[PDB]
Amino acid sequence: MPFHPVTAALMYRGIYTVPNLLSEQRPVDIPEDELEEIREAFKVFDRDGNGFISKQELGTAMRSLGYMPNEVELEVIIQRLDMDGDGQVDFEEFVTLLGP
Ligand SMILES: [Ca+2]
Ligand SMILES: [Ca+2]
Repeated sequence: MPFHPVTAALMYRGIYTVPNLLSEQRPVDIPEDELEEIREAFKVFDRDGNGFISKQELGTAMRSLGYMPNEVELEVIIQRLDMDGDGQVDFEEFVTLLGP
């Protein structure tokens, strides 16, 4: 058997090589090529690079898009992502809300 993950569970003998090309054929799913964009974005704004983004740091991210938040606003925006309550936002928390 090939080390290749997932090959074909069906197909007894009398069959070309097509499994389900009459239903969907080509699969629909954005390649991780888009995921790497998630990091480089908010991750670079992390001046400490500790892997977490604080309020003062996140305040530099929003302004970049064209939304400059005040010292009073960047506080309520960070609590929207920070569900665990660590003062900073973790990759995962932001990676899920970035997708379906
Ligand atoms: Ca930081
Ligand atoms: Ca958090």
